[PDB]
Amino acid sequence: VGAXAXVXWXWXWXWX
Amino acid sequence: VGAXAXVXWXWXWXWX
Repeated sequence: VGAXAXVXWXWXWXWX
Repeated sequence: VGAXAXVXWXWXWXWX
């Protein structure tokens, strides 16, 4: 959960 | 995987 890969920002889910 | 919570930086596993 956060900024990088996963849930949040960058990659995986959420935004970028 | 990254900066926030999870594997990498901040919280969960790795560094901070």
